[PDB]
Amino acid sequence: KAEKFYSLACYHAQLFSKDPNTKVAALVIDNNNNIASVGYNGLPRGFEETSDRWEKPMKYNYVVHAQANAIATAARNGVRLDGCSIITTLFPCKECSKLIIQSGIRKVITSKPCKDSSWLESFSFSNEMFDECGIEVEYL
Amino acid sequence: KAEKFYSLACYHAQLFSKDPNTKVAALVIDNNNNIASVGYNGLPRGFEETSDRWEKPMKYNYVVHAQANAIATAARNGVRLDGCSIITTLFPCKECSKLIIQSGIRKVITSKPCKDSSWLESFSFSNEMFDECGIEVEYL
Amino acid sequence: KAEKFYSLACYHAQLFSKDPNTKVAALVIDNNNNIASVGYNGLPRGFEETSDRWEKPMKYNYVVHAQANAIATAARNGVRLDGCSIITTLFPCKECSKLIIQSGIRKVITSKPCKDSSWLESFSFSNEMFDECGIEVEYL
Amino acid sequence: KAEKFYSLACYHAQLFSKDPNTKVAALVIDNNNNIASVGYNGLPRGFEETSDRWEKPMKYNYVVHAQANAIATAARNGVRLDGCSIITTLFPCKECSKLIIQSGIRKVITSKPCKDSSWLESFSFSNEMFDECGIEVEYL
Amino acid sequence: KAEKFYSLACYHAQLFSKDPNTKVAALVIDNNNNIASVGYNGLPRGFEETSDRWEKPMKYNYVVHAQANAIATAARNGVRLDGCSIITTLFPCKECSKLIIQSGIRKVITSKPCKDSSWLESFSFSNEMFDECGIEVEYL
Amino acid sequence: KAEKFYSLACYHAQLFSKDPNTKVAALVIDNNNNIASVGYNGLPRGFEETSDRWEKPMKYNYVVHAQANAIATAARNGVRLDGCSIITTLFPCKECSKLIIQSGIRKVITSKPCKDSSWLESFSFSNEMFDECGIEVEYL
Ligand SMILES: Cc1cn([C@H]2C[C@H](O)[C@@H](COP(=O)(O)OP(=O)(O)OP(=O)(O)O)O2)c(=O)[nH]c1=O
Ligand SMILES: Cc1cn([C@H]2C[C@H](O)[C@@H](COP(=O)(O)OP(=O)(O)OP(=O)(O)O)O2)c(=O)[nH]c1=O
Ligand SMILES: Cc1cn([C@H]2C[C@H](O)[C@@H](COP(=O)(O)OP(=O)(O)OP(=O)(O)O)O2)c(=O)[nH]c1=O
Ligand SMILES: Cc1cn([C@H]2C[C@H](O)[C@@H](COP(=O)(O)OP(=O)(O)OP(=O)(O)O)O2)c(=O)[nH]c1=O
Ligand SMILES: Cc1cn([C@H]2C[C@H](O)[C@@H](COP(=O)(O)OP(=O)(O)OP(=O)(O)O)O2)c(=O)[nH]c1=O
Ligand SMILES: Cc1cn([C@H]2C[C@H](O)[C@@H](COP(=O)(O)OP(=O)(O)OP(=O)(O)O)O2)c(=O)[nH]c1=O
Ligand SMILES: Cc1cn([C@H]2C[C@H](O)[C@@H](COP(=O)(O)O)O2)c(=O)[nH]c1=O
Ligand SMILES: Cc1cn([C@H]2C[C@H](O)[C@@H](COP(=O)(O)O)O2)c(=O)[nH]c1=O
Ligand SMILES: Cc1cn([C@H]2C[C@H](O)[C@@H](COP(=O)(O)O)O2)c(=O)[nH]c1=O
Ligand SMILES: Cc1cn([C@H]2C[C@H](O)[C@@H](COP(=O)(O)O)O2)c(=O)[nH]c1=O
Ligand SMILES: Cc1cn([C@H]2C[C@H](O)[C@@H](COP(=O)(O)O)O2)c(=O)[nH]c1=O
Ligand SMILES: Cc1cn([C@H]2C[C@H](O)[C@@H](COP(=O)(O)O)O2)c(=O)[nH]c1=O
Ligand SMILES: [Mg+2]
Ligand SMILES: [Mg+2]
Ligand SMILES: [Mg+2]
Ligand SMILES: [Mg+2]
Ligand SMILES: [Mg+2]
Ligand SMILES: [Mg+2]
Ligand SMILES: [Zn+2]
Ligand SMILES: [Zn+2]
Ligand SMILES: [Zn+2]
Ligand SMILES: [Zn+2]
Ligand SMILES: [Zn+2]
Ligand SMILES: [Zn+2]
Repeated sequence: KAEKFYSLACYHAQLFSKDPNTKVAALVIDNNNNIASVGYNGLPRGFEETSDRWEKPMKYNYVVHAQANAIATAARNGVRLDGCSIITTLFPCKECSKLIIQSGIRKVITSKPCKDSSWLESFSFSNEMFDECGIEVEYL
Repeated sequence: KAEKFYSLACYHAQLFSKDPNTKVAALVIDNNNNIASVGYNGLPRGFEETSDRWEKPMKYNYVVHAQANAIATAARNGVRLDGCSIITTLFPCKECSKLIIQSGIRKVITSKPCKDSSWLESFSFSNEMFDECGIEVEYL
Repeated sequence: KAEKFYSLACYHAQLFSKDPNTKVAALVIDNNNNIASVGYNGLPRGFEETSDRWEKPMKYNYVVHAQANAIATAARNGVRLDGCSIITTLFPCKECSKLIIQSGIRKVITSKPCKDSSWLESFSFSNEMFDECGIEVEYL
Repeated sequence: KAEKFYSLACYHAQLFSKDPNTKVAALVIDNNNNIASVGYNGLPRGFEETSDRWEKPMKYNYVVHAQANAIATAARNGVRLDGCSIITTLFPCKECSKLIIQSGIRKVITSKPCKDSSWLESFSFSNEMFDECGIEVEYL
Repeated sequence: KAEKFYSLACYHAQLFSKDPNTKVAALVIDNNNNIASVGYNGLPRGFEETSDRWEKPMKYNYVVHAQANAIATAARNGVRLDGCSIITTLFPCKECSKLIIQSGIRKVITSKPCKDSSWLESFSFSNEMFDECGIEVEYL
Repeated sequence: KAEKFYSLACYHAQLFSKDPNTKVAALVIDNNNNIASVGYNGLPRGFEETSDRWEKPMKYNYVVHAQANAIATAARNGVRLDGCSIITTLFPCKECSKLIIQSGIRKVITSKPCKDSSWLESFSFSNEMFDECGIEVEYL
């Protein structure tokens, strides 16, 4: 079932993300296997999504990461994430890892990141916080 | 009443924030003047808060901004932030401004930032997004 | 966006439904485009899903329709469906149409059923109730 | 207390059900003895309740069973039924038994059905599913 | 329908209230005619209900009014009473009228009190607050 | 942390209570240290707060105690108080103690009342109910 939700997350990113280079999605799943929240990378709701705003490097001033978006969207909708799992198409960055912990998510399910030395430091900080704060990491 | 909640936010930061240099808090207030969520700057819940982890520059690897924390805490608790106002002791950074929009908060109430040219760019991006996405900014 | 959610519904049915002949799913979507509930056709939760129980005609004694399941699952989870839309891979039967009305769903989005005279009566009753009770039907 | 709620269910059916032959009601009660949801047999909300539509056999095209209605009404209102008990004036049919399981109700309290051979098969299927899926049946 | 709910309230009081002299109940009904909360007069939950504690005048040290109980029970269960109506077997006392206003209830439905000069002052204060604060009073 | 919330309660009363003699506030805090509800002593919402209505003895006809207000406000907002703690600037009166029990609050945190023989009876009844019903009292 974890793999089926991961497959759905991949499809979500392909269908909904407007990023022209890299589409990312995350599903927050509760203990009854209900989809509590969905995030995908994008610009803020209602912000005019011009071609110029989605080019690099300009898009980084406006874009929201998928996992951050899943959490912020749950706050908007008033959906409780404490105890849930997050199934994401990309292992979280350092800042999203903090928000994952703060939202009460207890488990991250994703694929193993490709070896990239520029991300080793960030990856190490995320896993240090996850290990200490009780967040399980499961790689498909 | 906005000023009374801002006063309470200042007291919240002084009482609860462990940052040795700068304490920050934010109250998310609904349309019935109920406190929907509180954030303050800090390390993730349960992360060992050693002296070394709170020193600069190391603390930036672990710290969560107050306004981000208010939103992530609402997602943990399942509290609906759509339509609420956020009363904060510090005008939000560019990334927290994105999360504020995504959480459905409609209004930011704070004090006017001091002139700081290193923050002009960030301040301009936050206000560009707020203006376009319908977030009112009110300075006390 | 309606077509993207319909595509996801089709994928949901293919991934999760255990019916060996016909897989059905339905997504209940709220006015902020959040997935409030998912249903797919299946046997009751925890009921032993033997090969014999999934054969015809025996499976009809135990199977739950996808749209009924979406509504019953929302009641289990305490998710409010009033005002939502249901995007389904199959136009609802007469009994599911009643439950759709009772759950407060205001709109059915699906594909146009193929001409089948054995279902004309049922289809006519569903649309009579939908028309009178204020449920919009939209065909992709 | 179970008998007092059953008495109230009987009164609910007599007061609210428009069926001219048989009035049915069900109360879904949580573990704090709060009434989470009420169902009674009837036509869909807002459907014109003409004399012709309530005659037999025409009414079966439009009527909703009380226990199904209790569950669909909870989905409309966003009331969590997981772990609740359902106190009903009539033992559930095969289809309502499926929905009871799917809604997370853990216990059915009613009176013992009168001997009726035409319902033996249905009664046997309901109890087979209840026994296997963990639903307790208590007869007053 | 208001009269049918009032009839149910009377039955609730007769079935559940342990007061040996006067049994009182109140139903808080939302705009979809769902029973949001029930109160009846009684001693606090789990307090040993001895014969001595239910005698007069001792019982007044421990008893909770039905309408107060309906509101406190909703707070325990987390049920939103804003905009609801309260259907009560007895017109509220001065203190319960305050709590009714504070809970967001917008309408009181009951029977007309019998002429009792010892209650004229209290009745006048309740209606002064109701009139000014926007609470409609409807007598059956 | 209990003392920090008590300090905030004192500030809440000073900022928001309009009583010219004695300002009272109470914070209901959940097990994640989120502020579930706030009460302070005052007149009903929207009632014209004239100088005459706030004088003694007239104000007692209209005023609501802080702890009662915290509970009634939670019912208005639909916030679950079961299992929470109430941190109050004043030990509850006999009637508020009943409502505290009925709302599911499990713990009262306040300062020790000053010796006042006119309140001994009331204080004794509150503590008798708290002891029997499982409410812990903690004095700072
Ligand atoms: C609906 C939805 C949006 N989001 C995020 C993605 C984007 O950053 C932002 C808005 O999504 P968009 O798909 O951009 O939607 P929009 O409301 O901006 O409308 P439009 O199609 O006209 O652009 O919110 C989620 O993370 N989860 C959701 O379920
Ligand atoms: C309780 C609470 C915490 N937070 C944030 C602040 C911190 O970053 C984090 C945890 O707060 P801390 O005060 O650090 O609490 P803790 O659970 O880590 O316990 P301890 O006192 O032993 O350290 O969550 C909020 O933003 N709002 C809240 O209401
Ligand atoms: C999780 C889930 C289940 N259902 C329905 C489908 C089935 O009829 C029933 C249970 O789904 P199943 O996929 O059968 O899951 P299960 O809990 O029975 O476990 P197992 O995999 O061991 O069989 O609930 C939904 O409609 N929506 C949902 O989101
Ligand atoms: C209010 C309510 C309705 N129902 C069901 C019964 C019916 O099938 C349907 C609507 O109930 P009805 O009593 O028919 O109410 P209505 O909204 O159709 O209005 P009218 O009196 O003009 O007919 O919903 C419940 O199961 N539980 C409830 O609490
Ligand atoms: C269940 C319930 C209780 N109450 C009130 C009535 C009483 O004052 C108090 C508890 O109700 P009681 O009927 O006394 O129940 P209890 O939990 O004390 O158990 P026992 O039967 O052993 O005495 O809560 C409501 O107002 N509404 C409700 O829905
Ligand atoms: C907002 C709020 C009010 N209350 C109580 C205090 C008062 O008795 C009542 C209303 O509070 P007031 O501060 O009087 O507010 P109001 O809505 O009457 O507006 P105004 O300032 O014009 O008078 O509700 C709480 O207990 N908690 C809360 O969080
Ligand atoms: C690194 C990272 C990027 N993203 C988003 C930001 C951008 O929209 C996109 C990456 O764009 P890029 O591949 O052109 O650099 O993916 C996430 O959602 N999460 C992450 O962890
Ligand atoms: C800039 C900024 C900092 N903070 C936090 C991060 C740090 O804990 C602290 C600033 O530390 P510093 O003053 O030593 O740089 O304030 C916020 O919460 N929000 C903000 O917008
Ligand atoms: C007709 C219908 C069937 N179904 C389910 C029941 C069965 O599991 C399956 C149909 O099986 P069949 O194609 O072998 O008859 O689809 C629905 O979920 N909704 C419907 O409206
Ligand atoms: C068999 C059954 C019927 N009903 C309803 C449907 C009809 O409105 C009524 C039975 O009508 P009848 O007695 O004329 O056949 O009771 C239920 O609510 N639940 C059941 O389990
Ligand atoms: C006056 C009043 C009494 N009651 C309760 C308190 C007692 O249990 C009972 C009255 O008892 P009595 O008739 O012996 O005086 O009714 C309410 O619930 N609401 C009210 O408004
Ligand atoms: C005794 C008591 C008073 N109060 C309020 C009622 C009045 O507004 C105020 C007391 O006014 P006083 O000090 O002039 O008598 O405090 C509470 O909120 N809780 C209590 O337990
Ligand atoms: Mg957009
Ligand atoms: Mg900490
Ligand atoms: Mg199964
Ligand atoms: Mg009707
Ligand atoms: Mg009792
Ligand atoms: Mg006022
Ligand atoms: Zn990230
Ligand atoms: Zn920030
Ligand atoms: Zn169907
Ligand atoms: Zn049935
Ligand atoms: Zn009263
Ligand atoms: Zn009091």
